[PDB]
Parts: sequence; structure tokens; C-alpha cells
Amino acid sequence: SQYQVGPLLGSGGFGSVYSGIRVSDNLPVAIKHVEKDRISDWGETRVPMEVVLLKKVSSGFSGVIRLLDWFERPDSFVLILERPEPVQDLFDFITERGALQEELARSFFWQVLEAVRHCHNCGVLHRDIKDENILIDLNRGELKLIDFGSGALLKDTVYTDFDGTRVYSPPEWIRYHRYHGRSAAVWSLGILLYDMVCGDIPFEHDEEIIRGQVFFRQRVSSECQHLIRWCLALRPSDRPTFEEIQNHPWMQDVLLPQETAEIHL
Ligand SMILES: O=c1c(O)c(-c2ccc(O)c(O)c2)oc2cc(O)cc(O)c12
Repeated sequence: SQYQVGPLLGSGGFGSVYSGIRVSDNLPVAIKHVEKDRISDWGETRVPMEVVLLKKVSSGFSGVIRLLDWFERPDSFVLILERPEPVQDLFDFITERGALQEELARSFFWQVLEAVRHCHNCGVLHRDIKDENILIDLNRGELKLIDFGSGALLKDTVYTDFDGTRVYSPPEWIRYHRYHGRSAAVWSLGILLYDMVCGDIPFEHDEEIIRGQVFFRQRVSSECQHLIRWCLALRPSDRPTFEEIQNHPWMQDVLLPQETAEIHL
């Protein structure tokens, strides 16, 4: 009654997400439904961890989707979220346009880095960083992180649980069912960057992940290749920090989001 429901944006392991409008001020929103029995992790009154995590990051402005409100139903939780318009997720974007120019990929990747740092600084680990979980505000050139349904509170001890996307998961998970948050995040960022500049992910099978050998199907600069291979180092301790990523030569002279939209969008 407080929101006007529109068409279904998408569904999957995360639940069902509808387009909507806040009747109060015609604010475009996204309405996400999550069935309770399909929830594995809870936090605190007890709610999905997703709600806990979103609240920890929804303060201030950032490249993270904002949680505006939420409700509890008998068999589900309903999430009212920010909705950019016009919008397109990075997966569909790369699908339509193919591999992105490095200038565009630099801008996008930088914004993802800023958003991930924001989460970590707020005590939140996303655990499912990938193209499908990134929205593009096509007019402003701003990227937003979505779907914290597989995330966790950030800790410095080892994780033994994972329900993110396998082809983005690090070799230490595939092999030992153990990983640490930051180093595992950096791996997925390596997969993401490759996806941006090559138009597809580098590894499909478990053994390809374990081997960690990167082949470039597209013309990619030596500096970008180096950063990717660095992020995808087999030993977690050999992976760069976020600081080392953003101070990498390939990450210099990033375009502002608005410049990015004007030139590329
Ligand atoms: O605006 C959108 C939105 O906020 C989300 C979203 C947010 C948080 C979640 O936890 C989640 O699973 C999805 O999905 C979308 C999917 C689309 O195709 C288009 C959109 O505009 C949105």
C-alpha cells in the first residue's frame, strides 16, 4: 500500500526482485522478496544477514545499493531498495557490447574497488562480487553493488562457509574449503577485471581455477594483464591489497563517473 509494484526485474538464488515506486514521492524503488525457508544465515530481532549487512553499509553515499526499508511477512522478508534509472547490470552490458575498452574498464573497476573498500571499512564482506551483482546508472556513470545475500560480517579469521558464485571463488576454497575474506575478494576482483577486458570469465572448471593460468583472448595491455595475474595469484598472501591495486600503474588517471558516461555511455 505504501509502494506501487511494477514488473519483475529478476529472480534466482537471491529471491524475486520487482520494479516499484514509492507512492509518497514517486521515488523509483526495487522490491526484493526473500522466502524465509530459503534463508541460511540470520543476524540481529532476528532478520536475514542480508538486512544486517545492508544497514551497516547503507549509511552515507557510496557505490553500494541503499536499503530504504524492509518488512517481515509470515513466510518472507520484503526489502525496499534504491533503484537507479535508467539502469543496466554489468553482465548484460558486457553481453551486448563485448569486451570493454581499458579506459572504460578502468573507470568501472575503480568504482567497484571503492565500493568494496566501503563495505570492508563498514565491517561487511560481500562474497559474491561479479558482473551480475553490479548495476550501472547509465546517465551518471556510477556503479552500484547489489545482492548481499551471500555476504558475512568481515572477520580476520578463516571462513569455512561459501555460497557465492563458484567460478569467482578462489582456489583455496575449491581445494581446502577455507579462505580469508580480503584475499578471496581480491581473487574475485581479478576474475571480474578479466571479464571486463576479455568479455568473458577466465576459468570455468575447478581444475582451471586450481591451475590459475590466465590466457588472453583479446588484446589487453601488459599492465592490465599484470594486475589481473597479480589478483589471481594462487597463494592468497601473494595477492595485492586494495591499496596495491589502486596504486597499480594501470589504475592511474581514472575518469570521473560523469566523464565515463559522456564518453562511453
Ligand atoms: O535496482 C535494482 C536493485 O536494487 C536490485 C537489487 C538490490 C539488492 C539486492 O540484494 C538484490 O538482489 C537486487 O536489482 C536490480 C536488477 C535489475 O535488472 C534492475 C534494477 O534496477 C535492480
